Amino acid sequence: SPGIWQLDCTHLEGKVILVAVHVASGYIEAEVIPAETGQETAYFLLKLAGRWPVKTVHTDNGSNFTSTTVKAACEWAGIKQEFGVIESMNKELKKIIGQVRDQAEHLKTAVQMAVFIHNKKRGYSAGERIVDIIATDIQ
Amino acid sequence: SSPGIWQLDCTHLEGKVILVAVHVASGYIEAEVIPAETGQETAYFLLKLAGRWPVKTVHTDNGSNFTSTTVKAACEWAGIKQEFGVIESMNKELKKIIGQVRDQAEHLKTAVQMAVFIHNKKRKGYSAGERIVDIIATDIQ
Ligand SMILES: Cc1nc2cc(-c3ccccc3)nn2c(-c2cc(F)c3c(c2C)CCCO3)c1[C@H](OC(C)(C)C)C(=O)O
Ligand SMILES: Cc1nc2cc(-c3ccccc3)nn2c(-c2cc(F)c3c(c2C)CCCO3)c1[C@H](OC(C)(C)C)C(=O)O
Repeated sequence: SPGIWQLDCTHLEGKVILVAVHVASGYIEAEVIPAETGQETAYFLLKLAGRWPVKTVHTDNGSNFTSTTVKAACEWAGIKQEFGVIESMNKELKKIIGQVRDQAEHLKTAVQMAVFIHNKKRGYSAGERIVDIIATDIQ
Repeated sequence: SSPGIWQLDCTHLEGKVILVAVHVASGYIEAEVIPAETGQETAYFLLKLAGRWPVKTVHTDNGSNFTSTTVKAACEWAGIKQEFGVIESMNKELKKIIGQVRDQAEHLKTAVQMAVFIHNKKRKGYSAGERIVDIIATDIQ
């Protein structure tokens, strides 16, 4: 479905990366966060929901995802949460980060470079698929 | 007019800087509260924007944070064309929504993200969020 996203956290260089994947397209949004907290997760979801049509979010049962702050943000945004593709995206994003890591001072820059590379990679790219999927659902 | 052209600007609110990006053809907005009006903050914002949407051209004023070599270098890496000098009212509308929802959040960054959500979902046939994907899908063909 065009409104389904998978979310998870991944670790790199003793830092936390919050990753969102649009399941149907492979399009990703990622951010380096100071810690895996409900406040960081809620803020990320609120940004994501204002940018794309977010209908359902699939996560695991980690405390940052089951947090009442997150539940309340989803209730405000009209998002359905479901607990218990993102497994491989973690590896691919980590591969691209490793490839460009020495081109940036900060890990957050390397992460945003990796998101750009991933989403533009073409014969459609993930960035083209997501808008094609969503535009057809609007008819 | 084109699906890859964005207008960027800085606004101030409560002693903080808000960087606002408007997709000119749709009225779609992306905004973030930044700790300081610097080339580094502006470059980082553009890098995130360019990885999320097709960004071909960025129109800004001649502010030092936009004329910065860090921003010029980030645009060069991303293949973005920079151009300097109704979207003047976008800062006013965003500030209007921010003011309406301000007491519903502790942090200004939250109120800004609530305002972006409200603005992009607003129908009064199509919303800005629908128009951006429709304009970009049309040009993909
Ligand atoms: C700290 C820092 N200083 C500087 C300085 C100059 C720079 C480069 C050429 C001429 C003049 C200045 N660029 N530049 C960058 C910079 C900015 C980008 F947008 C970017 C890239 C990088 C390396 C790589 C390609 C993708 O885009 C940074 C990065 O940090 C932030 C993103 C700012 C938080 C960093 O992590 O190194
Ligand atoms: C600090 C803070 N604490 C809390 C606590 C609870 C909360 C709400 C209901 C039950 C249990 C806890 N929510 N909540 C929020 C919160 C989170 C949202 F995603 C959000 C909204 C807000 C108010 C409003 C509607 C839009 O979505 C925040 C906000 O801060 C961050 C975004 C986290 C950085 C804030 O600035 O107030």
